[PDB]
Amino acid sequence: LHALLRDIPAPDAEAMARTQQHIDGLLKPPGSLGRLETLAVQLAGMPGLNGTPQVGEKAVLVMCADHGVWDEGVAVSPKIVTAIQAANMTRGTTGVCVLAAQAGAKVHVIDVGIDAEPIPGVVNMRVARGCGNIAVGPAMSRLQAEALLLEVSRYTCDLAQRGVTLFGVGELGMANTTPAAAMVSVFTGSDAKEVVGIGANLPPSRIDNKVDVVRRAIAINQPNPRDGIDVLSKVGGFDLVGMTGVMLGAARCGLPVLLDGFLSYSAALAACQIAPAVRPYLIPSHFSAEKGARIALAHLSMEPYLHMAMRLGEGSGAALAMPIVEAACAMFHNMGELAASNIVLP
Amino acid sequence: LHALLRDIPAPDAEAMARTQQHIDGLLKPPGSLGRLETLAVQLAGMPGLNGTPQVGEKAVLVMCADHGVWDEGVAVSPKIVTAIQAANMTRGTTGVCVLAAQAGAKVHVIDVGIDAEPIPGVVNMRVARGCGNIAVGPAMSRLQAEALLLEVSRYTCDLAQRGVTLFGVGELGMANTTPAAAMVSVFTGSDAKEVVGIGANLPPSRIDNKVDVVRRAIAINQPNPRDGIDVLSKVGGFDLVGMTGVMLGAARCGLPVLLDGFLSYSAALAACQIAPAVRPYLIPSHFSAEKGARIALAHLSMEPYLHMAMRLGEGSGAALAMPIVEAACAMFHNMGELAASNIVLP
Ligand SMILES: Cc1ccc2nc[nH]c2c1
Ligand SMILES: Cc1ccc2nc[nH]c2c1
Repeated sequence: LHALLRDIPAPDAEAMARTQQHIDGLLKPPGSLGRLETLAVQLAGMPGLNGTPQVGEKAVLVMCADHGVWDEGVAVSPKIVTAIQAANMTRGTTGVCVLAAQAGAKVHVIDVGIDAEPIPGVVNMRVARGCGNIAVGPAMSRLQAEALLLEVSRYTCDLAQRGVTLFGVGELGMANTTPAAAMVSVFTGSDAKEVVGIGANLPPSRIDNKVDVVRRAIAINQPNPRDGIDVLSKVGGFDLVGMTGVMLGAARCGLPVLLDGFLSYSAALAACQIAPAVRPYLIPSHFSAEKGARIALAHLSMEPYLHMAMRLGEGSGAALAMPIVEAACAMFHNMGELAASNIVLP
Repeated sequence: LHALLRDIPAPDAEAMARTQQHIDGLLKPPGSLGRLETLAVQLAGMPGLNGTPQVGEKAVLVMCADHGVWDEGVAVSPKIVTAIQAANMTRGTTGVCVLAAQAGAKVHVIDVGIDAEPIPGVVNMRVARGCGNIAVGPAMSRLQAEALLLEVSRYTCDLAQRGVTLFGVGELGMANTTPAAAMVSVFTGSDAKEVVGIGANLPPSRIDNKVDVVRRAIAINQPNPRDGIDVLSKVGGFDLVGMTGVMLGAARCGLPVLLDGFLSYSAALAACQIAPAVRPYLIPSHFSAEKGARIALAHLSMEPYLHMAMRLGEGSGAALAMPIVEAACAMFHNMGELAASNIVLP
């Protein structure tokens, strides 16, 4: 694991200099394509991309798991929805499935801790039948967290071998916005009330209780903010852990990952805390309608491309952003050159 | 023309009610897909769409023309760039071309007033060789404006006959951000300085002069804000006029149009002033990096989906947003249903 972390490659500045120059010569006023240019320069620096902005195959990894905290009444969705939806992920009827297909990406459903029988068709990396209720103790053990990080990481980089060049990350776990909020609060030093949202339509009345849960989780566990794994194991979740795993895996493989929503921002913070080297591989998608979103993105120093007021999860925002990445590539590769048109701009 | 305006159909509320209900039953917490849902409900109400959110063929109309105001030193790009780029539009090497292809849309280059010889391959609807310099008089005559509105309008709805269901609008005209700013200032009642931008990289020193030009244009012409055609003819342009034309055409045809940037917002204001019935057909794309953007969108009451810091024009932002529209459709049509999974949410 430390090995893994050790080997995360830094970006290729040489590739980035060549990209920039090229982009500057395209048929447009310099800098006119704004974020599209920056994006392209960012991809170019990703070692696994071969010195240029490009997109081969695409995949969205969906980490599924249940949470003990569901019993604290923080979620209106019935527990079994995790297991149900997970199965749906197999039939292509879910939102992430629909959007991935539209983007030509492949969805990978991973079971990291669903509280149900195993689902045929689902990748099994099950840690247990739901994680511990963070309200009265840790979600899991440190060893448990590390091992999953390792396993998901590997799975991730291995796909790289089969031609995947772009990952999208997502989750599925009833009541997951709770642990997500606790993480945010902890890494960010933000009070709970400031980052606790409605999740999957929690009624306004029920909020107060959700905030108390978060605070409790924290007081009880005393997670160390300077220790991302510590945080994850204590007030996180199997699914949060898996997401971070993808992030570490793609980074090690030198490839880009598209974040999703608030849950993903949560995992991102943890990943960045664990290995800052991860940062440059990360790519925001949309701006989640979850209350704690601005705080979280600020700490990440990220500005999403899309403003859709989405809050479904599953990696749906991720899938939605993929075309944007392809855009930047197309731009880089297919546009004509100023010089070639005898056009001179000051 | 008044006929045309007369016949713009109102949206279909019955279709919209059925869409909403359907969306509410999909495999997700209600309202979770946010703006994606709203978008879909909006399409459903468009008569030319056949009571459902759908996308057949796609086209981006690019209105090209030169401006007399270029001689006021408001633009660093050489005049001939309009003619050059227009020709490039024919070879598929431009930014809009690259992005449209990525979206599977077809680009239509229309010459409405380029100051050059005719370009083979370019649709000719040339009013003249550049419009009048708004700084010392009107850009054109009212009759000239009306006729073009008519002609572009028709061209537009006619494409509808060949299976086009989604339009994207764009322009090409060196120095066009000037007339665009004047329009904004006029419809919005905003002072010039507040809405005048750097355009295609105008140096910071040169700004002051750009603002004076705008003010002059206004003082001299005295365009009536309550009369969109009046405004267009006076301090607008052939290209601004054409854009508005597309808008009126698609609306009459009962179809959706994706806006582009600041120039497009300009034309939009004019269209809405001319026929409010147009509004509901309009669909924002991105949030232009041009200074006058927020003011303009506020008056339009629109919130772009994309934040890319783009400022190239050509309808590039429009093309970029097309997949989003397809997303909403896919969502509507391909997602599974809650009931079907025996899932009950409060
Ligand atoms: C090169 C160049 C300059 C200005 C432009 N405006 C739209 N496309 C452009 C291309
Ligand atoms: C039905 C349902 C409820 C919660 C969800 N979170 C992600 N997908 C979901 C689907």
